[PDB]
Amino acid sequence: GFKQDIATLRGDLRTYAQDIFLAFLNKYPDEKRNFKNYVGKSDQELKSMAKFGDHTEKVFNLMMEVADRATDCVPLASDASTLVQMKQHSGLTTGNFEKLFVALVEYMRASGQSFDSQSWDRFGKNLVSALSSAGMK
Ligand code: FDE
Ligand SMILES: O=[N+]([O-])c1ccc(O)cc1
Repeated sequence: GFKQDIATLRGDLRTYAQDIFLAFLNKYPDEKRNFKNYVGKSDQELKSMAKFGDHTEKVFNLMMEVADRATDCVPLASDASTLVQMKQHSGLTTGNFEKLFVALVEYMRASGQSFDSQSWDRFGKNLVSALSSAGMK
């Protein structure tokens, strides 16, 4: 289930973080707008960019803690509050989270592994909704 999925992603987090984030950028190429230095690079080059590898693991480090503190795929309102505030997110929509979660779900569904894809769908939908209540456009 969802709890074992957090343990699975954490056991190889930098490769899952990178492969899921690349799935996202490849599904939603216009999403590179928010990351201008990622444009004009393949997946093998992005992996070679220090901040790509660092930022994508740190995103995933956070997402996995929020997942871990969730109950029944419902994040802590305190965790949506932290996210909306961030600093980087000054410019960021719930749309961009929904997109990342559509990418994450398809990646899970397409893998040979027993990921609880429906739970991740639920989680993203619920994180979006909590970000929308904590004051994200
Ligand atoms: C679209 C999108 C989505 C997202 C999501 C997310 C989640 C879930 C979580 C997160 C977190 C974060 N962010 Fe985040 N995000 C985004 C975006 C971004 C950007 C653009 C930035 C800046 C950096 C770079 O990469 O360049 C960030 C960013 C970020 C960070 C750090 C890095 C810096 O800036 O310094 C962190 C930790 N973000 N995030
Ligand atoms: O997954 N994410 O939201 C990310 C991943 C990498 C990055 O540089 C910024 C945001």
